[PDB]
Amino acid sequence: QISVRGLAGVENVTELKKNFNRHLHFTLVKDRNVATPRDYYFALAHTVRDHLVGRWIRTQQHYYEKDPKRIYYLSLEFYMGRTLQNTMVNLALENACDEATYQLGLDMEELEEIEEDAGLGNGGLGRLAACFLDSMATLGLAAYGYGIRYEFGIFNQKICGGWQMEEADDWLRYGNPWEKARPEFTLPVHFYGRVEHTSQGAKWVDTQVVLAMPYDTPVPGYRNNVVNTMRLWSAKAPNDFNLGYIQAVLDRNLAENISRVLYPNDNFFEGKELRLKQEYFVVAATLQDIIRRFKSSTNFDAFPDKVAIQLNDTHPSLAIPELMRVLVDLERLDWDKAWEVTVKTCAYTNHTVLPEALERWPVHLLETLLPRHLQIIYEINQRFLNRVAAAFPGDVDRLRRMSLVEEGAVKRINMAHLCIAGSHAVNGVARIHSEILKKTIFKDFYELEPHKFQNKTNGITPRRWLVLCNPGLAEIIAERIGEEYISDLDQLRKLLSYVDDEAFIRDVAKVKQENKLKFAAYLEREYKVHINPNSLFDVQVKRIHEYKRQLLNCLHVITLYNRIKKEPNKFVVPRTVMIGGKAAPGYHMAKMIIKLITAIGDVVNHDPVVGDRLRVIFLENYRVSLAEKVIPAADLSEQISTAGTEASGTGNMKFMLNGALTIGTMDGANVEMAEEAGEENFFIFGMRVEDVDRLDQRGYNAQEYYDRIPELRQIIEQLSSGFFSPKQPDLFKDIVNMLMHHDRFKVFADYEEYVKCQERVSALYKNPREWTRMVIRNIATSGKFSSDRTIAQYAREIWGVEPSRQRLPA
Amino acid sequence: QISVRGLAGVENVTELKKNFNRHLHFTLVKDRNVATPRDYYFALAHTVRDHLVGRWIRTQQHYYEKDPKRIYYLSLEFYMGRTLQNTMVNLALENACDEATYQLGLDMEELEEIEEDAGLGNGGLGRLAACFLDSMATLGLAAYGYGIRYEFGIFNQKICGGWQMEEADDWLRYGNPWEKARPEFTLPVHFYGRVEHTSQGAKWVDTQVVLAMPYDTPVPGYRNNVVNTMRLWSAKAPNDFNLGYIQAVLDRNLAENISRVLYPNDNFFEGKELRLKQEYFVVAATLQDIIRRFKSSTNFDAFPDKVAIQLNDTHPSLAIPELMRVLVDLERLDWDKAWEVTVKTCAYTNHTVLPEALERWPVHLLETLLPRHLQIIYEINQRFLNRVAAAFPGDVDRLRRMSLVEEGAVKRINMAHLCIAGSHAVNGVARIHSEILKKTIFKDFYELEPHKFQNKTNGITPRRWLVLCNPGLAEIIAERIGEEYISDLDQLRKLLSYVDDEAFIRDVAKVKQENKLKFAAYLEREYKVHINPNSLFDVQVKRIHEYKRQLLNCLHVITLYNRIKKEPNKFVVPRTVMIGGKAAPGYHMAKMIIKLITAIGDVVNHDPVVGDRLRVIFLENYRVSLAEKVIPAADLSEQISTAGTEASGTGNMKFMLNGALTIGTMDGANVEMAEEAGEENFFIFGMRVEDVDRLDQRGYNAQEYYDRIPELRQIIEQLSSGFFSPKQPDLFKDIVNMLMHHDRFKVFADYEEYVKCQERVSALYKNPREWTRMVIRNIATSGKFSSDRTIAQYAREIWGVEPSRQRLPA
Ligand SMILES: OC[C@H]1O[C@@H](NC(=S)N/N=C/c2ccc(Cl)cc2)[C@H](O)[C@@H](O)[C@@H]1O
Ligand SMILES: OC[C@H]1O[C@@H](NC(=S)N/N=C/c2ccc(Cl)cc2)[C@H](O)[C@@H](O)[C@@H]1O
Ligand SMILES: OC[C@H]1O[C@@H](NC(=S)N/N=C/c2ccc(Cl)cc2)[C@H](O)[C@@H](O)[C@@H]1O
Ligand SMILES: OC[C@H]1O[C@@H](NC(=S)N/N=C/c2ccc(Cl)cc2)[C@H](O)[C@@H](O)[C@@H]1O
Repeated sequence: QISVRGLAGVENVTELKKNFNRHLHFTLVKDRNVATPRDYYFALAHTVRDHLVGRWIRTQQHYYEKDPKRIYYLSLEFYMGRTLQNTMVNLALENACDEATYQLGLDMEELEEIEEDAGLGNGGLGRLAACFLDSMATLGLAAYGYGIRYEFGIFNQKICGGWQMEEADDWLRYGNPWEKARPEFTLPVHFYGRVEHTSQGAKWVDTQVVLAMPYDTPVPGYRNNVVNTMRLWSAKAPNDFNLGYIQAVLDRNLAENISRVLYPNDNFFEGKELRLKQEYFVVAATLQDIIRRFKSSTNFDAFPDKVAIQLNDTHPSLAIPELMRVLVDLERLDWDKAWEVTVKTCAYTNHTVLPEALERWPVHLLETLLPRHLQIIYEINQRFLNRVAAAFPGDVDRLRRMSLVEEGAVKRINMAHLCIAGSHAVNGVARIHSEILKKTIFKDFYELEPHKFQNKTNGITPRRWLVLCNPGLAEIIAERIGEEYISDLDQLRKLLSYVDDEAFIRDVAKVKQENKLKFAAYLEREYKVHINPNSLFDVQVKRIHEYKRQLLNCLHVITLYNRIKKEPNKFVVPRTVMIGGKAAPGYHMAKMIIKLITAIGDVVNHDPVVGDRLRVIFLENYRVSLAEKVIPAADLSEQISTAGTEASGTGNMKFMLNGALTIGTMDGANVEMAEEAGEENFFIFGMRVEDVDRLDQRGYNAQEYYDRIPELRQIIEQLSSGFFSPKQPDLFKDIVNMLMHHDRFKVFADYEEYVKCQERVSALYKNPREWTRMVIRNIATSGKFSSDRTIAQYAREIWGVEPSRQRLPA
Repeated sequence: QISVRGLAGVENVTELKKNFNRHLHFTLVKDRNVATPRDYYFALAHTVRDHLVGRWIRTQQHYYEKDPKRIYYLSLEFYMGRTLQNTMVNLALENACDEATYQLGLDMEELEEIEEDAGLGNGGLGRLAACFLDSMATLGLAAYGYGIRYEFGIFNQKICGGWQMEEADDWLRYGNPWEKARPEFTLPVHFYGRVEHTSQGAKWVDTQVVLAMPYDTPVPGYRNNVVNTMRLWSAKAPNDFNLGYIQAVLDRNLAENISRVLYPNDNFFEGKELRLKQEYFVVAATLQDIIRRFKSSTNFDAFPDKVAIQLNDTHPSLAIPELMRVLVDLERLDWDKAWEVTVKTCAYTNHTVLPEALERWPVHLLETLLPRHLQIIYEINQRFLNRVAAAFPGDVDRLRRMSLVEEGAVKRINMAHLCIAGSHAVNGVARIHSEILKKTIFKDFYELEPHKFQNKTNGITPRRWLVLCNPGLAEIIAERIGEEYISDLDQLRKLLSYVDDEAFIRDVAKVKQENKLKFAAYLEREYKVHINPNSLFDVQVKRIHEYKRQLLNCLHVITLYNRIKKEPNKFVVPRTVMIGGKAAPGYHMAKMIIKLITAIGDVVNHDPVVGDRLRVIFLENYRVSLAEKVIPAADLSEQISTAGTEASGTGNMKFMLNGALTIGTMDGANVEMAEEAGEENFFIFGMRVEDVDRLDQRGYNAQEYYDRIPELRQIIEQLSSGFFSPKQPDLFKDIVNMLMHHDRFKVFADYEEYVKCQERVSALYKNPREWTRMVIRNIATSGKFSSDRTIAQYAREIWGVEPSRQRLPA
């Protein structure tokens, strides 16, 4: 149908059809008489995956032959989503498969909905890893993603009586066609035990052993015939484990629990032993794999020339002492040489400045679980602090501030300090975030080693986040400027010369309308909820956190409702306000926020005076597959975190690429987005980081705002009195109390400017032509936020490798 | 190479080769450069399994169209062994695959050794189910095997310091190419809860739900294009199970533990809750499947016309009250009609008379786990006992003897009594066993309902147990009488006319010699143990039990050793005595017996005076795959259970078919074997059942034998004094004490006759021509012991269906 989806040749369509029938028969053991839609999906998945194998084998053979420097991206999260469409897009098979299935009497889009998301992540950090893998393959880098194959990913969110309920994400139930188990590359991982000191160095003994079994998943580059590997480890008990008899076999579950479930607590670091085990498990297994591949090329001087390890946050920080352990204890290198190798090999990416999210592991945990690693960490600390003492003589408080060991009630290890000490590069994920790192939380480290600190502004892959999810927009762009922009997003700048083009303006607006209609239909079919597709689609989708200020959005919604109720016969621009996202199961306040949103909806959506002028919908089970649907349908992107709290954001970039305007604070990547598009083409409001700091010095008093803003007072009165919860009058007392007395994120302080700015949004939306022209200016300047740019910067500035857009032979 | 292994056509060999390469590439994601022998096995397995799919789909479609009476064989055990060679044999693909792999530069026999046994059984009962499935497919019956997919089968046995060690049989580690998961046919199974009585009958409520997910495995008939299904259930937690958050997900293991491991305790009934859960799980899931298939044909009068359920022992006895529950509570049939249907549907096979093996479930267990079933069982009992009271008025002790409920310290349900009451047919597994059932343990039931009691003498499949494991013997037989005997084993009688044939005598003896050399080589390669291939191969392989009297064999071995030591320069027929088998992990005495055997070996095998005249080897990890190796190599089969204790035996039949002579008691099927071959061609010894009974009435005094047999006294003195355990003098005190004071199985009573009979064996072996002639007479009369005969008898006499040797179209 559309050009960017590839050719549907006679030979290819015929071959796809026969291989589809072959798989249905030989692979699924079905015939068309009893086959379900799910059987058809799997037949298609097997048909498509066949096209990956040759490229996958020869890419990996190519790396073995050419022996380039290898990039190892270590993460506890890879938020991949669905794989079928992405594979088709990257192999130019989409139209061919669409045709082939059509001729078989099947709707491919229907088959695509059957695939489970690989939800092996929580939000931004996990999704970033996924975009990064796509870009590394597209840029021809010898890159490997290493993580854990969780049996259960991020929970499925159900909403019951307005409350979030969690259920297990049993994503492997029907089997995963995109993985290949590699039980032959199974590796032992050690836990517990004790350290023996001998004549010939330290020895870690009496350990318990858990096996790490790898599963390989392909990562196809965009039409370059490159297929990289994401290798995920699964925990397996050894066969003599616990070996009355029956119990010993049943107890195998204990060892295998390591890879059972993804921790969903993105709000609050929990020092849970199982989480620590997960972190070491991925690190220990991965490093053996790295070293094996390096030896299959004695001399570890060349190790940093052939290996880069990127630590995605501090979660895999144990790579640093583990590498030291292997180099010193097993390979018998001297400390100083091992340390030089380690530092040159490792680099660390920070993803937050919120103190409660920082990993600070109790010493007693590390003492029991990883006794040798604790000793190594102590030695790292001593030698590091001796360097600090020499650079800043007599500065005793600096020494305690910079220590990897935190003294207190329980002694803790600061994993962020460990990462900085043992990495040659430390980066933040947006310019303002990287600056905040140097100025505040890691200031001491920056002063000691300024050369270590870099910025790498986040990006998103334009394959998933434009071509895949918004083919209509991709096509109207390709009609004017060609297809090259898909792997060179800066080319979107050429669209600036079409800002006055009447045909293009009409097409951009039409694509959005089509997307909105498609999404309005989805909501009715799958959730039986009805919306007005002519209203402004006002969306805030992201994990529920106080810092992200879904509550500020709630306050605006209630403001609009109250203004309508006051002047019912006055015209207002119709809005559909959509808020979605999961709360960490133990995050009470975030769970209360979800309940608030639904409670507002219950009042607003059933008020006859309101009509279809205002609708508030909670988007259930927000996940990658839902993002791919809602983002193309959005008109307004809510990016309203308190300045200095959102390290980057990536959702923001997805909305910008897909033709929504942004209302946001000058926080994270919003700053750079406004800079690229021009501040005139952005709806900026609220305190800057400097204003937040000023307010903190003075002391934040929420009562002041309550006293001076009558509309805000009304809302707080309504919440308190039980207007939004008639049968449980005091339901939202926790929310009110927090807002009034202990709001870390200054919701009230940005309220007036927010509401004012929202009025300017409604004003522009009344003028469809000018709304769309500003949209074109956003899309046209979204190029910088391609993860291809981000990865090219990591490659050149951190990893010391050059990207390549060159095809491998097919 | 050999004719019975099929044609190796040019077209087939070429096609097998290309499909092998296709699977290696697309399925295994490897190329020849990095492929391991295991990769090659899997490529071959996938290549062969492709040939099953068409036949499998059309067999099952055929049953749906023709709607024959369906046979459901319910067992907690299916001891399948390896599947690759069996599939090739039944599809006539063996020579073609041999050629195809040869041309690829691979040894197929080497690839075959890589396959794990499906060890989903303990011994005879489990293996019988497997032979039965093969015969039902070969005889064209619409048959389904239903059981549990254990994650861990029978433990792998390691011998360490002479002691049995158990390790987990992780048979699914590399994946199972012979199964197809069917998550679409997943069914709920209920546990716990309580019974509510309403106006409209009883209701079972507040249950916990465990999901049953089926996995289908093909059962190919012998060259008839029939492929039946063995459906095995796996336990899955529902997604809202236990749904702080992390624990709830981890607790899913509790529900899924149901299908985790096979109970190995074949010696002693353990009333463990997990085992009860397993038994109900298979029954509940299976019956829903049966009823679904029956409805997809309101009127349950026709149920017994379209359904037969065979209960393999009492393990699935809960099928009786479960069927009643469904018919009465869910379908709303009256009790009397439901009961008529149930009785006509169910049949029960008994496999033992040993009281400690009989399932007697504590009422308190059933009360908690299955409250509705207990109520149904009580009602069954009341109505049954009313029938007994009417037939035998005033006989009050009969009433308590026949009750399904046993009174005592803890009230128990006798599952065997439940099975007899609710089945239209009850059978033993050999003529003497079935007679013992009518005369002793079920005498009361026989008097009430004599028509219910039948015999179905056990059999073995001549496909696995001749063609597959002994191709050399199969071929020399086919050379004279054709190939028809393979599915009509009675044709082996034609070999009687070759008993004086000099060419045939020479060939039979040559095949045995070749088998012995092959096995002597296997022992050196895989276990580094050396044997004399010219010695008599004296083998006893079977689970270790006191009733099977491995101890009596031990006494003979020591007798031979002592006789050699007394007269060293006297000629004795050389023997390699091989004993193998697993002991249930909690069976102390059986574990002591294994240690005794190894301890004897340690003394005998290192005595220079003995030389190579006597060797004692413990065969480690006896299992189906090992049986296939050792049985063709055997000269003498030890079948020496105390008369009246071995219900049938099937190992005995395997040895008879493969050219070994039998030394045995008149127990189980040995009686019928001797009857078929002629007592002159069998080495029969020891007490008959009647002699055992006489001895019991008098009182068994082992001291009498010790006092009157000097050679026996010497052995007991040696055991006591520490001759076989120099550093632990009292090691075997338990064994001696048992033999002397509490031997239920009268080892001493058969000692003299046993030793005497063994002398006659050695005498015959000195005359190779006469040894072989007697062998021919055994093989020639082994026809009755084909499971084809057994299954045809079940079909006609119990199930009411006619077998068919007719091909389905290819
Ligand atoms: O889904 C059922 C099972 O499939 C298996 N896959 C096998 S046998 N081949 N895959 C080949 C392959 C080819 C191409 C690609 Cl792009 C990925 C895998 C998986 O190893 C196993 O984990 C899974 O449960
Ligand atoms: O850089 C990518 C994105 O990273 C995010 N960080 C996230 S998702 N941390 N999760 C941490 C976490 C901690 C513990 C657990 Cl158990 C789970 C998740 C930033 O908030 C966002 O601004 C940025 O764009
Ligand atoms: O081995 C990896 C996985 O394979 C899967 N098999 C699939 S996708 N097709 N099988 C088709 C098939 C065809 C013929 C026959 Cl005779 C048996 C199965 C199994 O369902 C799964 O349990 C297992 O782990
Ligand atoms: O008829 C086939 C064979 O059946 C055998 N019975 C067996 S293996 N019972 N296992 C029982 C059992 C009980 C509990 C558990 Cl957890 C495991 C096994 C007979 O002993 C044998 O004579 C006969 O030939």
